[PDB]
Amino acid sequence: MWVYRLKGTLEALDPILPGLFDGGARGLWEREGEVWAFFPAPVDLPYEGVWEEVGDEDWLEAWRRDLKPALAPPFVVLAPWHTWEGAEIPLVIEPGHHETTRLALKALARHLRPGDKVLDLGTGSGVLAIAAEKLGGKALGVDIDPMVLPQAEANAKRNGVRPRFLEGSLEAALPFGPFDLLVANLYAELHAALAPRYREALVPGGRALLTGILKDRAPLVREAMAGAGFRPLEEAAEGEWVLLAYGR
Repeated sequence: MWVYRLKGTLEALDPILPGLFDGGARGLWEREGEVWAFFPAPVDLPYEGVWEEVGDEDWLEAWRRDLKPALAPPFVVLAPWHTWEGAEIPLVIEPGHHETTRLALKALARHLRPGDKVLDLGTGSGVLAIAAEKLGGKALGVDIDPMVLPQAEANAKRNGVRPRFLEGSLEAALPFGPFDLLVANLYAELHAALAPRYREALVPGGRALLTGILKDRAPLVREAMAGAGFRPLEEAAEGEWVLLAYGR
């Protein structure tokens, strides 16, 4: 579809709106002092607006404009352009809406202590490693996908903290270990396979917070972790997603 952009408020352009509709406009939006009228294709209009085809990028920007702060106690996840007046700890992330990210942040605050060394396995946006530093931890975030690291570093800088970010997996992290706590938002089957190595990555008495786990697959993880010698410490879920916390 195409957009016909006109300068002015809906209130100001009220007189020509019927014209846009008769002209075939299917949508109208007031966007920062402009009125955007949406059509299947450009048509001849005397209002002196400007035509432009709508693309995926336009959709992205619109969606982004509609985003609002997302609570995830004790934190609040904010877009870089968001302002926040509350008491919760700000986590500014470039567009935290996932159930698993919420479960992990909440569990992190409980199991993490100031001065703990943290491994955030599959760091992605880097949100968990960042929150770890905000809580007073010293974190290393790793991901097998290099593409995400630049954005992770950018997010970190925006939050005024600096965790270490690195390409790779668990093996790539060991040199910087052992760690006091490992947080991993992956999936049931992967956690199960890594159970033995999670134990090796943590100091005695260390913690493992696992999420990205679907309820009907929870048993797989309880079984692999017990088998690896971990004791269960906490369970929480949101929707069909669960987080399992263990002690080593």
